[PDB]
Amino acid sequence: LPEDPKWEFPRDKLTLGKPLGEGCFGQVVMAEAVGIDKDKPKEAVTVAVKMLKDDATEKDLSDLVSEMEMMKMIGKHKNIINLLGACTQDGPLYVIVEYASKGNLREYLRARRPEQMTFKDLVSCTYQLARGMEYLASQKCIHRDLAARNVLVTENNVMKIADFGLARDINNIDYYKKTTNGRLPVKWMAPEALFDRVYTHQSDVWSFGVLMWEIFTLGGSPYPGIPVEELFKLLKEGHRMDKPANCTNELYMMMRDCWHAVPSQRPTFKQLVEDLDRILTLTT
Ligand SMILES: C=CC(=O)Nc1ccc(-c2c(-c3ccc(OC)cc3)c3c(N)ncnc3n2C)cc1
Ligand SMILES: N[C@@H](CCC(=O)N[C@@H](CS)C(=O)NCC(=O)O)C(=O)O
Repeated sequence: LPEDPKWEFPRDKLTLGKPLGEGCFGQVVMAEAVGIDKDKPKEAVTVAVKMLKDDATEKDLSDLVSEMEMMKMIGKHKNIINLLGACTQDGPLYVIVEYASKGNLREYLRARRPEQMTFKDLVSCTYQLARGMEYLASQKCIHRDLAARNVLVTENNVMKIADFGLARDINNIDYYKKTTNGRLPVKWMAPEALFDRVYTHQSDVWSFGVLMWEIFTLGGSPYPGIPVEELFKLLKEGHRMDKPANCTNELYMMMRDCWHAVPSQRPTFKQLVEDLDRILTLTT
């Protein structure tokens, strides 16, 4: 692993704590980092640390390195989980990231189902994530794994995109290759990502529409009752999810535009941000 002093953090100033989540690419633990904020070199900050599991594979390590590099290239934004540092030399690979105390968005929403959530809160949540994707797209980055489970909520109820393990630069896609997009969850995936084996920002817009549906169902599971094996046939025939109850007609029409069959006819993240900003302002 090449040295990157800009992002390197000393191992002796990092103390691992309770585990936060345990998936399949790795594990995440809460930790205390002393001096991670360079202006406060003696203060210990609570952070999250992603590392490999004991049964990790070679691909797991390459995915973790790719995720680290992508978060280095992306840059800083209010609605993106902030990379804080990395332990990469002489020991296990640790990726140190900002700690979001309220967990992922799906559980956050499902827990606040009848501090209950209002319509304004859901619109504000959607606007924040639209902004986050607009910034990502401006950096020529495609997320490819947009979903409520991959959004984190901070103590101040700020929404952060996270889990960049599948994210790629817009030009770093093997177009029309049979293996391309094979590790994307099918119920959040744009049809062309599987029918044509391409991925653009308009594919992310589709996923964002699915994310919107998750948000206004307060954490519902997309395409309820429809197994993955039958979904894509129905999508080819024009099936789309019905309007959630807590949604306005205008927001559902926005979801359906995100789900246009023709990618170029879907809205861009900039248009989504403008429309959501108008809607959120009117709600005041
Ligand atoms: C199965 C695939 C998979 O990775 N799942 C998964 C997704 C998220 C989390 C996760 C994080 C988190 C997210 C991205 C990171 O990037 C290096 C680091 C930590 C986090 C956090 N920073 N603060 C509070 N809670 C958090 N959680 C729960 C754990 C497992
Ligand atoms: N691409 C090389 C290096 C990437 C890497 O870090 N691989 C891990 C597998 S867990 C390793 O220990 N490789 C042995 C080495 O560093 O030469 C490889 O996979 O062998």
